Amino acid sequence: HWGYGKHNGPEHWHKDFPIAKGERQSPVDIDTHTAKYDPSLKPLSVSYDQATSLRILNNGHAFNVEFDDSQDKAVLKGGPLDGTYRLIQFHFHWGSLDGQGSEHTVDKKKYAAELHLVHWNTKYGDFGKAVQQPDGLAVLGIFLKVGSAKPGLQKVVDVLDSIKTKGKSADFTNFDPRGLLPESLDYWTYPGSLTTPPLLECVTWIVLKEPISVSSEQVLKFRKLNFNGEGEPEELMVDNWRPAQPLKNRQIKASFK
Ligand SMILES: OC[C@H]1O[C@@H](O)[C@H](O)[C@@H](O)[C@@H]1O
Ligand SMILES: OC[C@H]1O[C@@H](O)[C@H](O)[C@@H](O)[C@@H]1O
Ligand SMILES: OC[C@H]1O[C@H](O)[C@H](O)[C@@H](O)[C@@H]1O
Ligand SMILES: NS(=O)(=O)c1ccccc1F
Ligand SMILES: NS(=O)(=O)c1ccccc1F
Ligand SMILES: [Zn+2]
Repeated sequence: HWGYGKHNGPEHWHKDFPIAKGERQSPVDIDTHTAKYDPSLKPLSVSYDQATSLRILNNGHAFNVEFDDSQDKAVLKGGPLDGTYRLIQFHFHWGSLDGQGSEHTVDKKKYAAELHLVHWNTKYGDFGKAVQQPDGLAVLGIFLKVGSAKPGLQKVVDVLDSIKTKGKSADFTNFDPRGLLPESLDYWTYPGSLTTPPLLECVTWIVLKEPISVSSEQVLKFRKLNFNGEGEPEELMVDNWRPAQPLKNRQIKASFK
C-alpha cells in the first residue's frame, strides 16, 4: 500500500490514485508576494471551547487525535467558508530533521512540521458524504518551528510512547485543542485536496501565517514513532509529508491587508 518511502511514496501514488496529477492538488507553495487580500472573506471563527477529544491512534502514516463529531461542538466557520464545519481529528506531518517536514511552504521555506485540524461540512451529514463534495472539508493548517516549548502540545508528546507502532491506540479524553493555536488568526486560503491517498479534491485550505514554536525535545519524540507494526523491523515515522504540487488555475487569497 501507499506510504512515504522511495518505493511507495508521493512519486508513486498516481498509479493507484490518478487524481494525484489533478487540477487542485495539495499542498502548494504559498508565494506571499502573489497572494492577494480578499475583502469578501468574513471573520474566521474557531470555536473549540466544547471540544470532546476521545482517542489517539497510530495509523501507520501519522497519529490522529480523534474527536466526538456526533454534534456540533468544536467547529470552524467564517472566513472563506459557507456554513458549519465540525472538527473530526487532528494530526501532524514532520521531518527527519528540523529543516523539513511541512507540506505547505512559504516562499519555498519548509518548516519543521505542520498541524492539520480536519473538519467536515455538516450539510452533508457524514465525512464519507462530505468527501464526495467540492466543499466537503476544511483543513486548518498551522506551521511548527523549533524554539520554545509549546505547553499545549506536551500531553500529546507524553502519550506517544504508548502508541509507538501501527494500529495502537490510547484513550485521549479531555484534551483542549485551543492550546495548539498561535496568537494570530491571519491566514491564506485556497481550494485543494487531501495530501494523502485518496487525494480527494474536497478541501478548503486555511493556512495560518503565524507558526507555533515547539521545542526540539517535543519534535524529537514525534520522530521516535514507528511506521511499522509491533514485532516488525523498526522504521522510524519521519518525513511523512507530500511536497508542493502545481498551483494550476488557482489563486491564494490572504485575510490580511
Ligand atoms: O478538557 C478539555 C476541554 O474540554 C471541553 O469540553 C471543555 O468545555 C473545556 O473547558 C476543556 O478545556
Ligand atoms: O478581473 C479582476 C479580478 O481578477 C481575479 O483574478 C482576482 O481574483 C480578482 O481579485 C480581480 O478583481
Ligand atoms: O487530555 C489528554 C490526556 O492527557 C494526559 O495523558 C492525561 O493523563 C489523560 O488523562 C488525558 O486523556
Ligand atoms: N501507488 S501506491 O499506492 O503508492 C503503491 C502501492 C503498492 C506498491 C507500489 C505502489 F507504488
Ligand atoms: N493531510 S490532510 O489533507 O489533512 C487529510 C485529512 C484527512 C484524510 C486524509 C488527509 F490527507
Ligand atoms: Zn495532513
